[PDB]
Formats: sequence, C-alpha cells, structure tokens
Amino acid sequence: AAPGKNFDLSHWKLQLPDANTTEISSANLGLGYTSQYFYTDTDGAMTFWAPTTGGTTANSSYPRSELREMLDPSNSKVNWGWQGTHTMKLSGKTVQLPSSGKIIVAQIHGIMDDGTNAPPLVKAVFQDGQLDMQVKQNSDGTGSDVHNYFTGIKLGDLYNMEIRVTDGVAYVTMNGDTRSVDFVGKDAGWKNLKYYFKAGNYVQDNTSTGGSAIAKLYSLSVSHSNL
Repeated sequence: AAPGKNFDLSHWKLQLPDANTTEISSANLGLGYTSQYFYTDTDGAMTFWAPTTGGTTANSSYPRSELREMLDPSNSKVNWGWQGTHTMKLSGKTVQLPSSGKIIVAQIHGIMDDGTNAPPLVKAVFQDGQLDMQVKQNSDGTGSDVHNYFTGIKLGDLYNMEIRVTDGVAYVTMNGDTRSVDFVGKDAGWKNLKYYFKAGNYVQDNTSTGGSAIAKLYSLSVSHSNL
C-alpha cells in the first residue's frame, strides 16, 4: 500500500524534488499518493528518492523528498514553541547516497510567527559510518552549529532516532544514546521563533553527476505534551 496507509500522515505534507518543488497535501498522502520520489518498498518502508539535479525550495540549494510537520494540515503557519515537550521518534535507514556522501534525514526547523522562514535548529546529518545531530547555536545569521557525533551508523543500518525539545533544550538521540544542547540558553532569541519537525531525504549534493539518494522510514511519530 502507498505510504500514507502504513503511516499516519494526517499531520505531514510532502515536499518534492521535481523542477517545481511540488508539495503533496496531508489529505492526498492519506489517499495513497505515490511516485518515483515517494513510495512503499517491498519491505514496507516509506521510501524517499531525490536526484541531485532536483528542484530546490526558495531558500535552499539542495533538493529534497521530505515531510514537513503540519499541526494544522490546512495552515502551515501553525507551529509549536520552545516551552513544553515536543518529540519526534522514527526508525529508518539510508539506502543510497549521492556522490557527496551526505544527506539530512530529519530536522527541527525554525519559522517566524508569521510563517516566514527562519533557520534550521536541528539537522540529522547522515554519512556512511557516522550521524551528526547538528544544533544551530544562534537564532539569526550568526555563529555556527554544535555537532553531536554518533559513531558506527552505516549505509543500510537501521537507526532509531528521537529528537525532543523540552523548555528550550534539544535532546538528540540515536539508538538510545542521547545528547543535549540548551539552545534557548545559547540565544534567547530562539524564544522569538516557532518550530516544526521534518523527516525524509534532504540531499546534500546538488551537482550535475552526483546521482541521487534513497532514505527509508519504518516508523514515524510526533508527540506534543506538557506536564
């Protein structure tokens, strides 16, 4: 069955790497959308394929086949804040890499209150042998990232990932190994942004002959909670 039947995609939309970077609505995912970019493989995985020459969204140079969390499937401007607990769990694997050897398989992305773009906060960067959960230091265009390296994560291996924000602290986990970064403690300006999760295949190669990447998910959930 197409992915939106094996997964609760009622609060995700899908962003594609076709030339026009088409988006597929939550409802259409639920009605069984499938294509070369997004399909159920024979192992049941929700599978994301994107070529390095794909279209790029307005503020990126890299192509993606990637889910974008929609608290309101009819309004992408409704997103969550730094206070309380916000947790994504997934299990998946990276099957094929582009020539650069690097893709992003999950994110927490910032966004302004009015919906305008803001920086990523967490980027789960996969390479064949290490995943780096990168946490951006500052909410604006300054500074760099805090790296968090997980050694031994290879191409084709299954990973169990969790990314949690509780009260302005990011907890980044692979296979039960959790690291943390207090992002509001680094820059209180993160309190002036909202956030949404992403998961899929954001290919860090835009070159002519870099080929394409495949990432898979076997489970994907989001929980927002309080006390």
